[PDB]
Amino acid sequence: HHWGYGKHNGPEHWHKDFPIAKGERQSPVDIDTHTAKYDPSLKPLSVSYDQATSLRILNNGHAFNVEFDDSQDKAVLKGGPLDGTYRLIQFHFHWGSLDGQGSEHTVDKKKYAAELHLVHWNTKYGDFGKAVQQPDGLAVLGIFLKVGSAKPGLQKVVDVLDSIKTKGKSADFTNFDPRGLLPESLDYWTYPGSLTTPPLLECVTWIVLKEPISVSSEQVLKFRKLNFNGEGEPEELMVDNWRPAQPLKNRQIKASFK
Ligand SMILES: Cc1cc(C)[n+](CCc2ccc(S(N)(=O)=O)cc2)c(C)c1
Ligand SMILES: [Zn+2]
Repeated sequence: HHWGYGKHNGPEHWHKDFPIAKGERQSPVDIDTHTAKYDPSLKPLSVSYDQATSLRILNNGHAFNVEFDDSQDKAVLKGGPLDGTYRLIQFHFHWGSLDGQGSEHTVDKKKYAAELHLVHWNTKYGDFGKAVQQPDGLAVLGIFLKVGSAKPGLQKVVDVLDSIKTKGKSADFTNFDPRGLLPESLDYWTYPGSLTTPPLLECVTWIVLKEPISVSSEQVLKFRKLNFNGEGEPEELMVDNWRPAQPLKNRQIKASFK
């Protein structure tokens, strides 16, 4: 049995198979807004998802992935603290069993109901595989979810979860526009970190948006109906698949605004 989010295989156990879990630039982290400093050397962030092409949605037993075709330059993240172009490969979420928790990054210790992660890899490294062998191989755009009014652009994702309840299942999911998941403002905090799940590789430049999106109680409730287990296995609701905030150590979180 591999890593999970339970008492016997959760976050506090990961360091055993993945020692870097105790590394120098692990994620997530708490964002102390008062300590974060405005950085004028940051260029305007550029998110271009106009040509994005989704392919499939998958339940990997830890969350669900909406995968995109990254064989060409379509859906790229540029500017900000990033040098060059990063290509969108997939997006997934982290959520809790209750609205009071679920996000990985926290704001002044405040936990949101969930957190969306749009994953991109640095195109100068050929592909994802090579990218994860570099300190600047990845860029993840994090967006917080709070419970309130529904998010229209997230519904198509919500309605397909029925077809991928258990680990291993996947369903076709073309023509999904990730632009319908972004808040109005692109203000953000940024810092060098890592993947928040094993292998927990420290190759990520995190870009976390200040403004969160609102989703309905009904929508997040469906996220919670998913399973960690595979078909025909005792049911284990897919909830609280988030890693707690890790030590900041020698890092500074910069703000794109004021
Ligand atoms: C080929 C390939 C193999 C793997 C394991 N992955 C997923 C890796 C991964 C793991 C966790 C985060 S997260 N939670 O956003 O830090 C982002 C990417 C991708 C995107 C492509
Ligand atoms: Zn994630």
